[PDB]
Amino acid sequence: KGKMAIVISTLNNPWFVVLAETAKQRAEQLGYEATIFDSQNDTAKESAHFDAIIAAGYDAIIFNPTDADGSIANVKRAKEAGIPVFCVDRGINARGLAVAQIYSDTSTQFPKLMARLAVEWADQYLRG
Amino acid sequence: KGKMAIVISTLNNPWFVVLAETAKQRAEQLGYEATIFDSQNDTAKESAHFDAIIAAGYDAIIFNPTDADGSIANVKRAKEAGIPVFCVDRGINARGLAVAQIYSDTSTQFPKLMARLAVEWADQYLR
Repeated sequence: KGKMAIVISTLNNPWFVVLAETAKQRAEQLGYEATIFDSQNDTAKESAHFDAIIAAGYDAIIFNPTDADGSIANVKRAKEAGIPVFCVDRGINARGLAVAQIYSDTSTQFPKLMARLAVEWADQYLRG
Repeated sequence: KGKMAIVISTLNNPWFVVLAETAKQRAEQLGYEATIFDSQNDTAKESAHFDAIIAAGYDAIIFNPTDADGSIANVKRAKEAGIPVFCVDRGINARGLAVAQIYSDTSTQFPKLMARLAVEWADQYLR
């Protein structure tokens, strides 16, 4: 129980709509309240969103960043407020391979959690 | 059911031993057969592991890479063979902070599964 903030870089691109909407739905299925914050590819809007999320005292943040400067600053602010952040994105490697990524500074000491998540992801993929 | 390959960069460090053991246990709990391949910090052995995994027809790969550049080529070969890869690792970011990473060649077009996993990570962290 608690509330999770879903911060998405945009909602005019389908990949991000699916990401934001599915994350909200899964949080609600697990017993959380969840709200989507749309940064609209704007640094100031993303920063304003973190202002409200920190003020509201959300329990966790699912964060799709708009860049690699103001966004890491916003993550730092959430950490100082004691709010864990789990970042989600997709990118293209130097050789062209596209990869979808989840990362977080919270769980580096928890190999059991990371192993279970990776296997559960593979399981959901294979069974569908 | 199915069969997953667990490719670990080394079995000479506790974090990686626990990672590999837990991945094998979780795969079995979820109804899969699982096999561990120890790369022993050797890109040649990692590549040879992917050689045998592709030939054996594994259904999924849980991948802890030895290197950043050379190991991405193994993710390509698996994708070329139609085997989905789910990578788990830890790195040091540009600000010098340790970061835990889970990533895949899947969910780059329809990220429903990755979205759910990110929320489950947060939930398990909170509980």
